[PDB]
Amino acid sequence: HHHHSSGLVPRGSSYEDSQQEMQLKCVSQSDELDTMMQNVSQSVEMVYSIAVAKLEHAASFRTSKDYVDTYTKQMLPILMQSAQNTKGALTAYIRYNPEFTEPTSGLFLTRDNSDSEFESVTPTDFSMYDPSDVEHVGWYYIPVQNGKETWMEPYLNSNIGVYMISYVIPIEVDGESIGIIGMDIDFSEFTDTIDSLSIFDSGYGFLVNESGKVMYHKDLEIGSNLADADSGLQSVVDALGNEQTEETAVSYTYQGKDKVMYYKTLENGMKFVLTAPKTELQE
Ligand SMILES: O=c1cc[nH]c(=O)[nH]1
Repeated sequence: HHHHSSGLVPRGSSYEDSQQEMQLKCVSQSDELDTMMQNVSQSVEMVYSIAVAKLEHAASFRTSKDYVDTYTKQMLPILMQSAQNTKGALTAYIRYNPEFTEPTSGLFLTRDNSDSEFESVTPTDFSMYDPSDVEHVGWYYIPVQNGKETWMEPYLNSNIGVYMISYVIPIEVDGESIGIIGMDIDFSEFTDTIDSLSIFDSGYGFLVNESGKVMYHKDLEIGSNLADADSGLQSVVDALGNEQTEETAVSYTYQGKDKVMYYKTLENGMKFVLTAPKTELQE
């Protein structure tokens, strides 16, 4: 009774038992994908709590460069320590509203990989880019326009050259926007995990938002909608928008095969979908 986990699966390895195995695999793979998302969200929340406790007189951000600069210098070791110990964080930042602060004020910490150290670098200059330019300044305008904590769907950050997701909390005082605090994750951390997943003979996973927009799929273009690949995928999109169908078997037809999927909502609001041909569940 010394059980060992499964190793390399030989090629060719009841229907109810297969449904149960697929349900558990959906849940465990979602737990794995959630790992770095939870690491980052917990760290951002912790620094946010310190940041707002220290921001004792927000009115001075509009009229005192000394206040902004002193506050920033106090926050630097806190943000740096947190980022350095956040597995999967690629950047960390505290930036301020460009209407009343200097456009490179605040903090921008970067590193290449989890084995390297974070460095404090000049923050991206708000005065150089249009507010609609997601690839340069989206990590400010999208969360602030949302008015709450925001997981950003994947985008190319052109300041660092990486396709990433981000968790950003706007810093507001009495309803007024003061700044943001956030960290980023290289999206390939998640797509690599997707690529390594299988079930049965040819089952695979993919990532989609609640409206059916593709975040990552080995065959479908990023940013396309599932319903535009095959009219049979409207049944999948319907399930994604109905919370009561989470973690239940959903049947559909795609590219000439009956398929079964299970989905689970991830920490960032994406849906992880695990799918297989119906014949692979059959006995
Ligand atoms: O200054 C910053 C902050 C977040 N993200 C960036 O690319 N730059």
